[PDB]
Amino acid sequence: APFLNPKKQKAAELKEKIKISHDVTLFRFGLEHDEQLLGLPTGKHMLIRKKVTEVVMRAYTPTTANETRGHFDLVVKIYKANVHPKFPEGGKFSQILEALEVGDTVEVKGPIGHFHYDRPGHYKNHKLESEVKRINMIAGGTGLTPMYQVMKAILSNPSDLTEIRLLYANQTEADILLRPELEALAKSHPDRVKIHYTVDRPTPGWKYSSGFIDLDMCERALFRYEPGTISVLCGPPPMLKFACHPNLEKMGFEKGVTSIEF
Ligand SMILES: Cc1cc2nc3c(=O)[nH]c(=O)nc-3n(C[C@H](O)[C@H](O)[C@H](O)COP(=O)(O)OP(=O)(O)OC[C@H]3O[C@@H](n4cnc5c(N)ncnc54)[C@H](O)[C@@H]3O)c2cc1C
Repeated sequence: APFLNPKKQKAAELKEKIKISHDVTLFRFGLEHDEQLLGLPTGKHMLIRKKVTEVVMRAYTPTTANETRGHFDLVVKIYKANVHPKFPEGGKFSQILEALEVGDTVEVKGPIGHFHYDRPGHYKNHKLESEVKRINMIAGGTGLTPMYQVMKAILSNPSDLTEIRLLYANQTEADILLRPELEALAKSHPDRVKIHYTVDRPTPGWKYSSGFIDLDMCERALFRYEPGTISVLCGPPPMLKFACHPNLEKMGFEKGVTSIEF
């Protein structure tokens, strides 16, 4: 019996809270028992909530999935107060999570989502089903973890030959999430995945792209459309609508059919 039940809010207890960097924390939440299946299909996420002094809820794709029993890990960017001048109050739920102590609980509802990569080289999107050979992934900031979950499900499977191209955009090089992990995946599956990065404001020793995602960047980093090739996207709404879809549409993709948003 899996932990996730889409009809229920299920309590999960914080087991470990481990700093990845000054503003990125890994939260390790226990399931009902240490051998329990999470029950999160590839392509889906969860809603995590807590009642504080007001019920606050946000979507998260854990960096672990069904392969890890008894717990799930969340990698969370903490949007701290009095750091950014445009956002002096910071992020509501990421600070709630950061303030948690081991032993505190959150409520979890899931699985959530319309896209399901259900078996090697195959997916379901709402009511539509199809074989797939190549997947483009475009992520911005925290939009990375839905991509990371799919990349691991494909690359760690000894019977899946699906190829991947990731294009990951962030404001600064310091904002890139899971960079060592992404680099280690590209290093350990060199003929199956490529990863390309862009930052708004780069430093002199930067070996990748600068500025917003454009047609040239999409053509360098991603596959063009052919039957069997899809593009999946997760990031800030303006980035997707204005920088991604127009350029994928020029590369032969179709919004909602071959270009799918998480
Ligand atoms: C499918 C899915 C999966 C996700 N997975 C993850 C994941 O694994 N990890 C993760 O960290 N997030 C993930 N997110 C994002 C998550 O849902 C939240 O939006 C995020 O945690 C921020 O919420 P918040 O309550 O802290 O910020 P809010 O209070 O909702 O603030 C709104 C926005 O203000 C901006 N902002 C506020 N303060 C600052 C600041 N100090 N500096 C810069 N910008 C600021 C941010 O862009 C923020 O998103 C995912 C989202 C989706 C839809």
